[PDB]
This record gives sequence, C-alpha cells and structure tokens, in this order.
Amino acid sequence: TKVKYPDGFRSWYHVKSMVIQPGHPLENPFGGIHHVYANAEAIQGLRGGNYPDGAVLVFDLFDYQEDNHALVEGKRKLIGVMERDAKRFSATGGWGYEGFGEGKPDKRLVTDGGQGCFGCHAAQKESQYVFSRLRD
Amino acid sequence: ATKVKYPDGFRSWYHVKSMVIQPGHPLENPFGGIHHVYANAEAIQGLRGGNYPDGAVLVFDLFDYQEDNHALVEGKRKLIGVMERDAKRFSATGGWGYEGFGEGKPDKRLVTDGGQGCFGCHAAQKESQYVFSRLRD
Ligand code: HEC
Ligand code: HEC
Ligand SMILES: [Zn+2]
Repeated sequence: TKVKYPDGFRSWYHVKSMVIQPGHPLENPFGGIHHVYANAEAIQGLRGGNYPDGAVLVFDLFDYQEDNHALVEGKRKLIGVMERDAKRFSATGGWGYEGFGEGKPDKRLVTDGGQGCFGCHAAQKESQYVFSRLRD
Repeated sequence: ATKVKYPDGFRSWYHVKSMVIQPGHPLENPFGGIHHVYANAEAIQGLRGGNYPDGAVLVFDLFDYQEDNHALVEGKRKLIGVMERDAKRFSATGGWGYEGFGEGKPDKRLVTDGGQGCFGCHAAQKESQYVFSRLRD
C-alpha cells in the first residue's frame, strides 16, 4: 500500500540525467538537475523485458547554481520513486508512485495515492509507463 | 608509461557527480557539455577519505547537450577521460595514468604526451591526490 523508501539507491545504475530550467512546463516541482537510477530488476525492463515485481526507478532531483556559465549541483530537493508491483499497485498501472522531500524517508509528498503522477505517466503506456530510455 | 586500460563496464559504476559547462566558461574548450563522474570500488575507498589502492579508476564521461524548451538534454558522447591509479607504473604523473578516448571508443586514444598535459592541471589538487571530484550524498 505504501511505497518503500529505496535505501541504497545512490549505488544503483545511473540511467540518464537532464536539466529542467525555469520556464520549462515541469519547472514546478521538477526544476533542477535530475538523475535517473534503476535497480537490477528495473534494468531488465529498460533493456526490453517485462518489468518484474520489485523493480524500482528513482528520479533524484537537485537544485543547481549558475556560476560563470557552469551549472553546479546544490542541495537535493526531492526524490521521486516508482516501485513495481502488478497486484498491490494495480490502481496505478502496476507501479506505486511516491516522493520523499529532500530524499528523506519521513517526508512523503504524495497525497492522492499517486493518481497525479500516474495521470502524466499514462502517456507512456506503450513503454510500461516509463519515460527514460537506456543510452550507452 | 604503460597504457591506461579502457575502463570496460564503467557505465555500471558508482555515479559520483555531474556538472554542466556552458559557452563562456573558461573550460568550454574542450570540456564543454554535461559531464558525469564514475568511480569503481577501489576509487570509492579513496574518495571516502581512505587512500587510493592501485587499480582505482575514475571516469569523466562528457556529452554534448541540446536546448529544448528550457531543458538541457544529453546528446552525443564527445569523449571519456580516465585516471587509473598505479603508484609505481604512473609515478611520472603522480601515481595516476591519464588517457582520453574520443567518443568513448577504445580505439580513439587521444593522449600523446604521456599524460603530462592532463597532469599539469590536476597537479593543483595535490592535496586531494590529484582528484577534483568530492563524494556527496
Ligand atoms: C508529467 C506532467 C509528469 C508528472 C506529473 C510526473 N512525472 Fe515522473 N516523469 C516525467 C517525465 C517526462 C520523466 C522523464 C524525465 C527524463 O529524464 O527523461 C519522468 C520520470 C520519472 C521517473 C524516472 C523513470 C521514468 O519514467 O523515466 C520517476 C521515478 C518518476 N518520474 C516519478 C514520478 C512521481 C513519483 C510523480 C508524482 C509525484 C511523477 N513522476 C510525476 C513526467 C511526469
Ligand atoms: C584543467 C585545465 C584540466 C585539464 C587539462 C584536465 N582536467 Fe581532468 N578535471 C578537471 C576538473 C576541474 C575536473 C573536475 C570536474 C567536476 O565535475 O568537478 C576534472 C575531473 C577529471 C576526472 C574525474 C575525477 C576528478 O579528478 O574529479 C577525470 C577522470 C579526469 N579529469 C581526467 C582527465 C584527463 C584524462 C585529462 C587529459 C586528457 C584531463 N582530465 C585534463 C580539470 C582538468
Ligand atoms: Zn520560453
């Protein structure tokens, strides 16, 4: 029913990164530099298999500071989490969605059972609701 | 110096940090783009405040980016820079060997001077064993 905090996510495989700057549609509240991490089970789905139960993707979001035309990572704003479990999270397409303010376990952000996150991710139905693609 | 080994499988290693260097910045040429730093297990012992065992490898992975409606999106890989720790083998440049691979390709080795040019800049970080990156949370 609740998404588990993903302890140890920082040592998982770095899928990709992206910078969202002011003015982008997703600025609020996804503005900043973000990195996507996948555990072993999520890698299987990214590589083209089905996502097994227990797959986890993390969206790791940092503020940045612009300093002499370099963007430098500042403080972590939040993490977004998707946890695969076809049965428990069937209401939201088999993924449970949670946000943790500042990446801390006790700061849960989602208040609508994940429906809001799910409504945008539904656009990626064809890729099992995941936007990120593996690059080399 | 012997050759620095191409770091096979580095994409699976621990992601240390990232930074974006944009036009105007002093390092735009040649380090412009979005870069990511990776470290293998031995390098982590060194980054943690331990000492660096021989066999520690750090990788700087550099991508061009594109601007897309107030997002910077990663484009093509321009190169990877590699530091491979071997105190005796690479003593001429501080115990680390330095190599670049154009577009990340094993056959596109870039360094022609034994790593002296790369070392000239990293020597500023003598105090941290020639490594600029710091571990974060
Ligand atoms: C559209 C309006 C979105 C909403 C609302 C949410 N997310 Fe999403 N998310 C979106 C995009 C475009 C992306 C891809 C970013 C990229 O670098 O390409 C993401 C990514 C994630 C991920 C990473 C896995 C993936 O699908 O690519 C996670 C773990 C994730 N998002 C979680 C998440 C949660 C918990 C949300 C509600 C609190 C949520 N997202 C909303 C677009 C949108
Ligand atoms: C100054 C003019 C530099 C020269 C020349 C080279 N590098 Fe360097 N390097 C420099 C900086 C400021 C940084 C830090 C980037 C960051 O995000 O903080 C780096 C980093 C690396 C790394 C990563 C490990 C570390 O020291 O932080 C590697 C593996 C690396 N650089 C390799 C490398 C090689 C192979 C070079 C010559 C081909 C080289 N660097 C030159 C600054 C400068
Ligand atoms: Zn605009």
